[PDB]
Amino acid sequence: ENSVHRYKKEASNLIKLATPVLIASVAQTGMGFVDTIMAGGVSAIDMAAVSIAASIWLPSILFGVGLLMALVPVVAQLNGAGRQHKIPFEVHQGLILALLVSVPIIAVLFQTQFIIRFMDVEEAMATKTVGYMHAVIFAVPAYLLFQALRSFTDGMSLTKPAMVIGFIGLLLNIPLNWIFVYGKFGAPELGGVGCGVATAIVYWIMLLLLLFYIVTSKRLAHVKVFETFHKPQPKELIRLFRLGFPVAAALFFEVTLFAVVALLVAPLGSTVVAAHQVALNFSSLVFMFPMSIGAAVSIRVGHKLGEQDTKGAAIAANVGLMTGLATACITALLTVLFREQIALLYTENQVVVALAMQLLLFAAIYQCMDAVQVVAAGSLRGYKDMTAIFHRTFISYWVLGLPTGYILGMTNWLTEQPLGAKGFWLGFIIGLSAAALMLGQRLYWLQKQSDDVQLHLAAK
Repeated sequence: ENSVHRYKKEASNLIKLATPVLIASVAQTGMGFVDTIMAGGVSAIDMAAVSIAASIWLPSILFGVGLLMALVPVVAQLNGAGRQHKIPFEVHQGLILALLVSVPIIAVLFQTQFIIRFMDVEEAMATKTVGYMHAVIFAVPAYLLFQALRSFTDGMSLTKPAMVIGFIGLLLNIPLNWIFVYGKFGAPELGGVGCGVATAIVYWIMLLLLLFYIVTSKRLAHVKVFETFHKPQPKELIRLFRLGFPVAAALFFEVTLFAVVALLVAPLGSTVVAAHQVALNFSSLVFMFPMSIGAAVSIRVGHKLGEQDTKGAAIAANVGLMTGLATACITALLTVLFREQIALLYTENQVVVALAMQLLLFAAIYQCMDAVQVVAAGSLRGYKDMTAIFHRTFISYWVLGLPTGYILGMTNWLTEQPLGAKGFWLGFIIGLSAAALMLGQRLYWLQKQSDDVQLHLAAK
């Protein structure tokens, strides 16, 4: 029984969802930069790439309130072999909320696009291009919900829909991007105009894999048909909301606070690209890894809490912890070596490269640290209202860290640093550090008793 059934199930359930996600994510980010920067980027005399870039900084704040949704349908708990039914209706509500969110974000979108921050050349271009092509990017969230119930949740948890709309995703982007971003043959449109349509069509498929792999269930069913409005259950959408708040806010509000410190301390030189290229680009992908484990557990631990009301805590949690480590430990190590060329991330000169290389290292440490903080936090706790209180613990990791790790690279700006830039980068590590440990202190909390239903009497 000790671990025999853990490493066993852990093994399965873990990598199970993992591979689908880890790969799937590769799609999102993948198809993302690929058809986007490459095409409408290294095509429109570079004034195309970064264009859509900052542009996307925005479709970033969005994905924010996007996990709002996400956690909502990690509620694939109302399937711990339990109330297998009613879940169809829960969703319908989550999705309705999907719209209720997209629009509040149409706001953000349409208006900032219609005003931007400054003015150079991207403006009209990547701006409204994405403007409406991103009214389209509101149709995604909707999908994102599908994803939530199926892809992500998947009845109980069958995330094949990863590689589905995934491989297909990036794939159909390109041909559809060729033509629209360029390829006339129908209507040739500026580069960033095709990234825009890159996604418009992205949801063509998105909607497809959605309706199809879901209402179709080439395996399960016990699906949807005839849905309705709601205010009370939407007060449960206010449970979805009083969850999506602690998720959307949390992780992505932090996205801003990430850009904050970052930029706040971007006034150091070319060391921008140093730390920027370094940390961001790479570690953004490295994190993609622990993120993958995160949800894997989060749902393995939600379905496991929902069925036998067993110690998924044991399984899902501590495996996640165990493994996430293993990998962020694997990639932390796999990074010390592969720094250099990796460093040669952006195809440029030395530039940081060496110092980039210095940063690369700070990263490994972030990799691993981040990992625990990730799986641990967002998942295990991601399985219920702890999303709320753990968020607290989350933003606590931010103030302590950044304001201090920042003031720690800034301790160079005080005590000292054999490079303060890289330095406070590490200061950030003191962030992920406190966080990871902060959530480890939100450990089961008393472990779990009939208090789990306290999470099902607060989640219903």
